[PDB]
Amino acid sequence: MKEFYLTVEQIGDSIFERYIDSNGRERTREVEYKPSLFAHCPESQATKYFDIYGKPCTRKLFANMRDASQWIKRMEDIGLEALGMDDFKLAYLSDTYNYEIKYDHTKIRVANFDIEVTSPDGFPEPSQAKHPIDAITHYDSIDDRFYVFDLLNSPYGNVEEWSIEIAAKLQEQGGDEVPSEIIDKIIYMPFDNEKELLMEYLNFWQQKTPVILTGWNVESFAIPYVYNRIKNIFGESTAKRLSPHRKTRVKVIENMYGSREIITLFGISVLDYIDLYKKFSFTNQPSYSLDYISEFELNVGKLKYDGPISKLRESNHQRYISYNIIAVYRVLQIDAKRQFINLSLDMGYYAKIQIQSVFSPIKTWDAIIFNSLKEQNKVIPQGRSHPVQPYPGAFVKEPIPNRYKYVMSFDLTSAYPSIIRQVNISPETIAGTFKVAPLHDYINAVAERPSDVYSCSPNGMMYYKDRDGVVPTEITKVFNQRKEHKGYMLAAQRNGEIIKEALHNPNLSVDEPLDVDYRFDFSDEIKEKIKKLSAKSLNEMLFRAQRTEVAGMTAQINRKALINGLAGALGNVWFRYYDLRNATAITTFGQMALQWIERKVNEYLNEVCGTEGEAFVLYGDTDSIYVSADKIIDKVGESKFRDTNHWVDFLDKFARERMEPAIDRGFREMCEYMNNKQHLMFMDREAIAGPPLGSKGIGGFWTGKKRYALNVWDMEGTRYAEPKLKIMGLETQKSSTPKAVQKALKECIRRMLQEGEESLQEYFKEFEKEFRQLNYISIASVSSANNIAKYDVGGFPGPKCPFHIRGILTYNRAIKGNIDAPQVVEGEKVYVLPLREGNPFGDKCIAWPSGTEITDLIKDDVLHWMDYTVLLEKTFIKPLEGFTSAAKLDYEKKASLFDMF
DNA sequence: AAGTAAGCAGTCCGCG
DNA sequence: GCGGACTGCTTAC
Ligand SMILES: Nc1nc2c(ncn2[C@H]2C[C@H](O)[C@@H](COP(=O)(O)OP(=O)(O)OP(=O)(O)O)O2)c(=O)[nH]1
Ligand SMILES: [Ca+2]
Ligand SMILES: [Ca+2]
Ligand SMILES: [Ca+2]
Ligand SMILES: [Ca+2]
Ligand SMILES: [Ca+2]
Repeated sequence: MKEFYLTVEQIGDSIFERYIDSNGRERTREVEYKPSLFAHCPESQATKYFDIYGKPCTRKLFANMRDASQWIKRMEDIGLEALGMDDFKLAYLSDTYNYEIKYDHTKIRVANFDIEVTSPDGFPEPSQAKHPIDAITHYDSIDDRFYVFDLLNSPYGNVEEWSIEIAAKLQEQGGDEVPSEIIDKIIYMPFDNEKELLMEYLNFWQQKTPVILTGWNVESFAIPYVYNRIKNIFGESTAKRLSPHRKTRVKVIENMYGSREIITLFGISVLDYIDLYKKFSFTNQPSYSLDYISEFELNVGKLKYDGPISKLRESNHQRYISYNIIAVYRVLQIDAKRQFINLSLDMGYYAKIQIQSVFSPIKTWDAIIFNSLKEQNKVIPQGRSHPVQPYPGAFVKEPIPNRYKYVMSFDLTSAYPSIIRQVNISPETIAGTFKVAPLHDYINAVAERPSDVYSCSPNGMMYYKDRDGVVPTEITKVFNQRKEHKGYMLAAQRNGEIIKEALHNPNLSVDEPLDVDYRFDFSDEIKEKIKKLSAKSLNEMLFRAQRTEVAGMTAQINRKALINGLAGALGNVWFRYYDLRNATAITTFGQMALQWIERKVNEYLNEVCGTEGEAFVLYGDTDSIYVSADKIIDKVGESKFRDTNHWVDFLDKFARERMEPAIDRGFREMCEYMNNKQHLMFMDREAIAGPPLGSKGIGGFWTGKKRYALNVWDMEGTRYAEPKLKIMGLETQKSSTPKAVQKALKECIRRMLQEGEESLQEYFKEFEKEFRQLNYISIASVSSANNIAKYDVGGFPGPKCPFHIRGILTYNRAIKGNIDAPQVVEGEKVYVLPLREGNPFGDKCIAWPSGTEITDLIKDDVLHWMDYTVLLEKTFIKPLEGFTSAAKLDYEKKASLFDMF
């Protein structure tokens, strides 16, 4: 097999590499890598190396990496560009793997671990590590085993061994319900003392040294805790055995609020699953406890135990250990679904970076572009410092607030990356500038044509047309991968809808789910067998389809994020190819494109309706348009349609056969106007939206920019079994809005769009009457809590103190004295509730850590003093008033003449 | 980490 | 009470 790296490090003048050799074995080597860098040289000097602008360079081979780094410094002293890849490990990887890496994940040791630390005096700080580690569960992907290290004797209590027999039993048998499918995979090791446990853990670690190291909060908790505990007991040399090269750095993570310590383990790639989830999931959660996320992702119930965690080991060691094991398994289950480790490996190996570098789009693109240029013997420019400067972004149309009955939406496929490719925007393709007219003059095609030679953006920039830049070349490659996975995702989605339909008529039989590939549209034969399946088999198939869709979603949306990150990186001062001329060329072209096409669509539709000056485009944001289809439906007449699906078909056909070709003609003209390299503006239909045929539903409404709701029947070619709401920006979509309130607001919107005013009024009346019964957590607001200290003045709110910060201070006074009450963590999220006048907490609100029940000593008082009136007005009535006034609808029945009977 | 546009909650204080 | 200037937070792209 082809060799591939596992990890790479620079340690002084050596590269330390762990890799998989041609026989599939893991090896480690130390290489005295001699790096090269480059200087510009005279034209007369024959060379094969040129910079991205075609200027000749001479290669400088250094005796070692320190000599190279020192040369960079002196070149700065002289004031001359030191060219080439200054991150020597990236150059090493490029030299050593000069081919597209094919990796075999089965050979990569992925370790998932979690530790337990009993602490009677509050949160056990990892920098101090003053308490024994009393449990470690460490799952190894190569062994497929959960290794459990269990401390039986501690100053905080001596306990009996954990029983695998009890662990397996149902909770109704007094057991722990450790999943039957992992029971046989547990290797249990009890220990008489902590020193023995830790020495054995280190020997185990030496034998089975993680390449990828993950778990939940491992970077901020488990890793530094383990490192520091071993350090305290045994000394530094022993703690450094966590690194395969015995090298560690105590690194600081800091922005503007504070600072925390992480331990860099050289020769390991730490991918903390909480950080993976935050970067790759495209959710924003009210809480990031593993309990919370596991429930959301897997629909598993929280791990329930009596009493505080600080007393769980002594009261119920059995459950304490079982929950440690289950916690490790839950992360594996989340990854089986989301496939973020697979994603990281794919992207890391593609770019030829340390795998942990996938968290940095800048590093990722730097490596991609370097490898691409190196292929042509081209030499990358030196990174420079730039002052941060603001620059313009997208255009967003101001909508008229209203209901909108029939709506069709369109938007550009991968807008910013397509603009880069179309215009040929790249550091080395800049050809010059032209005299810019106001943007509206381009939008209306009255400005002079910018260039008869070069490809232009309306910001004044011109680009070469003879050859693609490296940015367009490399962005195209990742775009094509994105396109492939999105195809699989959408096929799985369509397949899901087929199954949902068949579930209306399940057969009474005993049968099996079909063995199919959900990434491909079901054939006619498959569809026929589906119509004969039992509900049990159909539900299992639906589960499998939806898992396939999620896998496709992960693969596609993160590749989209990477390519959109390249467009953004051009406006990031840390990027090697930072250039506000290019960043603004993209965004300004985007503004033109949207407004140009708005004009064209209006012109087209006014022509097919025989009107003049009518605005068919009601809204647009960045690269999208929303077209009112009322007049199209009305031209045939509502009564001519058999059912909802009939007019949906008709609008789909109209969009595809009339609108899209007209859109395409408009964009081809724009391409010629800007003299662009290649027409790549592909604005395809997104949504077909409207009320159910014959109903009083309003179909949709806008309240303002980035705030709307549509009742959708078809989304990018997926025809839903049941209509689905597309809601953007409204409170139903915000993590800050109480859970029960999102739900209730969503139902109000459903009723408005699908059923109408009377239905809305009926629901509102019920919600208002019943809502006081809702669980306090379900009606609490949520906020991030930054800068708690700044606004704290002797335990009381300082000037300008934000409402949620006020609530935290209230909480802090109420739990003062307690070492054991949960502390609010700076930068984490809190639940927030308003408090009625004259409450014993002495302020108008209280906040506590999100994802948790408020501590028992104050819980009863919070419940008693919760201000339900304020909560309802602020989170429910105020937003609902906004939705209904925009939609010209009343949520409460107004008096009428009929009342007099 | 370090793409911009833009919405709403809340504080502070003016607005005769 | 609403509105602007402002901070804070959170979305839509
Ligand atoms: N830097 C950055 N830019 C973004 C992000 N989301 C959207 N944009 C910019 C770049 C996009 O091309 C543009 C249009 O946004 P869309 O959400 O419609 O995405 P795009 O058109 O790229 O992909 P699509 O094919 O519509 O799924 O807005 C983001 O998360 N980061
Ligand atoms: Ca735990
Ligand atoms: Ca788009
Ligand atoms: Ca599309
Ligand atoms: Ca059937
Ligand atoms: Ca869009």
